Amino acid sequence: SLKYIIGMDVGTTATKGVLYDINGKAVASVSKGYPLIQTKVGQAEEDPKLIFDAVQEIIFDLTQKIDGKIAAISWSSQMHSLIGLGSDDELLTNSITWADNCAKSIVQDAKNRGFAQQIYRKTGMPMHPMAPIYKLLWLKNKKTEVFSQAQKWIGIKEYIIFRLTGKLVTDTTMAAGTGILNLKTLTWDQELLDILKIKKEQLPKIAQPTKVIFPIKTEYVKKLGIDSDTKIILGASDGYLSTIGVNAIDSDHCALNVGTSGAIRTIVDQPKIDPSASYFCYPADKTHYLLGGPVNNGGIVFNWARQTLFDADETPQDFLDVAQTAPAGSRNLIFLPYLGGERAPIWDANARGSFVGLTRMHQKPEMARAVIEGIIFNLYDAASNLIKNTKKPVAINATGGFLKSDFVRQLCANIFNVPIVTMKEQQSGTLAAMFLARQALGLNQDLSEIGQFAQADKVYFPNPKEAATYQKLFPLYCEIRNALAASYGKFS
Amino acid sequence: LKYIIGMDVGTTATKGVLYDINGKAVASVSKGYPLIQTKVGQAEEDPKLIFDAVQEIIFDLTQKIDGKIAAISWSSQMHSLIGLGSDDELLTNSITWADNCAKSIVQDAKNRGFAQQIYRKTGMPMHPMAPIYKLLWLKNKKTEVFSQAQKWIGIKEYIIFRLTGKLVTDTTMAAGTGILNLKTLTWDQELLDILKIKKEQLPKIAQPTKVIFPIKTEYVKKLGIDSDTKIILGASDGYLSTIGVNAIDSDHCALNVGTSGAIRTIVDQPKIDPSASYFCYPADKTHYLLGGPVNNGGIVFNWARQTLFADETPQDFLDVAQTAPAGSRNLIFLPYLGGERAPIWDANARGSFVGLTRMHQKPEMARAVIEGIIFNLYDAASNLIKNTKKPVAINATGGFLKSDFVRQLCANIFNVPIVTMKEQQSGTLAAMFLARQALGLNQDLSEIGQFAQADKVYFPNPKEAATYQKLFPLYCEIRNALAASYGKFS
Ligand SMILES: Nc1ncnc2c1ncn2[C@@H]1O[C@H](COP(=O)(O)OP(=O)(O)OP(=O)(O)O)[C@@H](O)[C@H]1O
Ligand SMILES: Nc1ncnc2c1ncn2[C@@H]1O[C@H](COP(=O)(O)OP(=O)(O)O)[C@@H](O)[C@H]1O
Ligand SMILES: CC(=O)[C@@H](O)[C@H](O)COP(=O)(O)O
Ligand SMILES: CC(=O)[C@@H](O)[C@H](O)COP(=O)(O)O
Ligand SMILES: O=C(CO)[C@@H](O)[C@H](O)CO
Repeated sequence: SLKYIIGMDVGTTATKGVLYDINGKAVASVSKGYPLIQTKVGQAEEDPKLIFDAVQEIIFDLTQKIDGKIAAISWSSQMHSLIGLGSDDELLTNSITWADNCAKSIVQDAKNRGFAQQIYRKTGMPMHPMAPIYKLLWLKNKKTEVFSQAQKWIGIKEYIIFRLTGKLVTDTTMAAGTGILNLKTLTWDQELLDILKIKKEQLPKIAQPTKVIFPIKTEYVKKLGIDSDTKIILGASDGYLSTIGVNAIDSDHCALNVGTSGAIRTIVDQPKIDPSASYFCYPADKTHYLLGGPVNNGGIVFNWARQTLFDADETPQDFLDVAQTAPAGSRNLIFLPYLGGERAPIWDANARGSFVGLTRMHQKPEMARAVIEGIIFNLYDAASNLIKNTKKPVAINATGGFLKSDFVRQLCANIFNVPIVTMKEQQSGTLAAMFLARQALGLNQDLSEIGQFAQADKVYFPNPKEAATYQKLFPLYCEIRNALAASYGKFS
Repeated sequence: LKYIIGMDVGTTATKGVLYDINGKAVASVSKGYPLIQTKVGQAEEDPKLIFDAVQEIIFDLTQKIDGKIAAISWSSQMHSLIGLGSDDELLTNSITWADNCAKSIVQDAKNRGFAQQIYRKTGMPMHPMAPIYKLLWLKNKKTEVFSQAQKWIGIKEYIIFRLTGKLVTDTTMAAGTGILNLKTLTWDQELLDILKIKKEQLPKIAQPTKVIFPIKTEYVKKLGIDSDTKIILGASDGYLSTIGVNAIDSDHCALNVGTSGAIRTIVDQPKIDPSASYFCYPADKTHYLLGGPVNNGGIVFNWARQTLFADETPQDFLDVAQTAPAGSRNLIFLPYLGGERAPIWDANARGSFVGLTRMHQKPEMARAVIEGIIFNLYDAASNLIKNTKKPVAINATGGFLKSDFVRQLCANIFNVPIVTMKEQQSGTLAAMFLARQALGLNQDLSEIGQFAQADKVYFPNPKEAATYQKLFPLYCEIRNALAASYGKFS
């Protein structure tokens, strides 16, 4: 008779579930991982059966923790995944994740003929192999057999929900990650379907994130430890949910998350695409569009620098301590952070990192700090593509392990020159999934109400003096990036 | 029993070496003197201080033996500039090659096409180290002292003048003023007129082997020598370091890398570079020193040793770098930390690591520094020898070249044998040799080989040489990409 909501987050490498009480308070969480399938270089698949097994296990463990009813289970999910089902609804492929680069040549050719540009103009999908549309084109050319027998092309969230309810439905924000969803109609682009040789019937139907998918099959009602009145809430993408999950529900705010990798995002009231296709535009509904830049080179690069500049015994705190002994701007040392190639803002998979501007004045602290500043400059570079000459947002709602320290929080404030707002809850995705459930159940109505759950913790205002230093130094960062932009192909 | 003293009048210190009659060094002594840096770019020294050190050293060396000093010969720093007044007293300190006062004057001359003209005429690269540019600067902003200067000379000239009363320079030293005409081997009249300087205000020019006599009696006593002790005019450190490693003709190259570095070769006629990337300094009618002075040698190694790593010894650094593959997984290090002269001639240059990946760990970065220092020297050497036959070997010296590792690396990158020398002190050795020529004890320059012996030889490993041959174009691509970006870091 006490009611609860479970929010699920179906990520690459692991799913996390959070159990929330009817006041929105998290009362427990459980997560379980699965291996990535990387036989060959560029390969990045996972077994949908394993993921679904983790899902049942997580939900069961959560329900074991309480004596009450699960009113709803809502979903946040990785984007861009692709799975083929045959006519018997059986798996024809693994889940081909966003990180699989099998379509990389397909994209390059599309880019040369002006096709990738057209897909971007139609769907808001950047010219990158992560998209289902490019993977489908690759499959159709190089794996004719499976392409022939595929009757459904879906993502992992659709797969999971299908196993639970026998229904095949995707939400708008997830269709937004296929590269097939038309920005203006918010249904599949007919021209692109024709080129794909895919029929609308071979794709899930599109509904709103709050749609209740009912009923769950009795089998799984038992296995999951739930009621026959437990609802499935369709849910949404991790990108969208992570954004509203930090209360960045409109264009006055941006969401900056930086963990191993990073992302800058904002929600606008109409489709808006970039002439240089430097950021994605993923619809959420007719009056909300998610703009953003996924950025590879976040804390993963901080980690590389920590181990390389020092040694594998240097703590993150030790590194930060040393970096802080250099002046703001690192005496003009520039670090381009593109260690793993880069998506936003430069969209060059061959890019590599650089230190430029060294002199005998640059000692360890200058190099350490340049790394941190470069990481943030890169993010500000991506953010600046979004904003352009529009209203600067009045705050950046910030999360992620790279932004743990006050030093980095303040540095972001100083470089972005807007206040940085940290959040009480880092698990923004399950939180916002939980919120969609509350909407479906009639417990909340307007989106803005998520603010009561997604609460702000600390605010960091730009220090005017340092902000000026960084404002003068950013153009030099861009000069060095520009100078080297055409030089990366050489390294390989 | 007769001995010869070879003197090396360097920046910050002078070193004397006493050689016996068979060219064997039997003792040495050195004395330092402060650099005068009141402001940025300034690099002066007090010539009286230097001359004091010279006397002490010579006296100290004489106190080490029972015999005669047959001769005292000179190897000297280049590009120094001292002005004397009508009373012959110092109007200025020795303004060394490192002094930057004339940097603006050079930039302007370079824009007007005059700096190019100076290079065409004299073989002097477009750089403020040159007396000619320092004179132009003085003429326009130190007009007082410019007005009263009756003699413009260098430190070697000052010393010999104090000892002897005679103002004499040798060809190799004249070659470093930026006023000596390549074709005539005398002061360039057109340049003299622009400077508004009369041939009389400059030392006479003589052969490096010319005996200057007599020595003033006051110094014969002070120095501990004889009335027949000969002063040999001597020559520049650059020229003497080259013949002092037995690199006497175009079939050889001299590579020295200590704190800084230099690549040099001697050819039989004037040769200048369309891009002016190397100097051409006459020694005589049929011998011209081509070279690149390279700032970023062991000084950059030392920076990396401390910055990348603690208190790593040089050997630890070497050990770590050797755990990286040849080519450092294609990581490029442009080593221009202190700006650069040869080969890029950009005082605003800075260093870079370009091509970083998570594959690049401490070993790759350490190794890329060493490869980059060497690539930079190979870049400068390549300017020298283009459109010519490669030298048959590189004659190598310097603390940076101490380890077999770096020696072998030089072989692999240059793709020519590296011959290391028994004698690192090439300058005073060649200075001593000059004295032997003047004393009649040697005739042909080629006989310097009897004294400057090879110690070891390193032959290119064809496998690694191939690797580096493929990597050098990438090093140049990155250098080229960034060449125009340095002015922005001010
Ligand atoms: N004190 C610190 N300052 C800056 N960065 C740090 C610090 N400590 C750890 N990191 C970085 O934080 C990163 C991980 O961030 P995070 O904790 O948000 O995990 P994630 O894997 O990116 O996302 P999630 O665990 O929610 O799935 C690493 O890449 C690491 O180098
Ligand atoms: N084992 C080594 N390997 C490479 N470089 C070294 C090594 N040891 C010292 N160095 C470098 O040697 C240089 C000095 O060269 P050296 O010829 O001995 O002195 P100098 O140029 O002042 O006459 C320094 O700049 C230092 O970093
Ligand atoms: C080829 C390789 O190095 C990969 O790690 C790849 O480049 C991924 O980079 P992007 O996600 O930016 O295209
Ligand atoms: C020392 C510093 O100020 C640098 O600018 C350096 O002096 C460059 O001089 P070079 O012209 O010899 O490269
Ligand atoms: O484009 C995106 C979302 O911003 C991808 O990088 C994410 O990894 C999806 O899970």
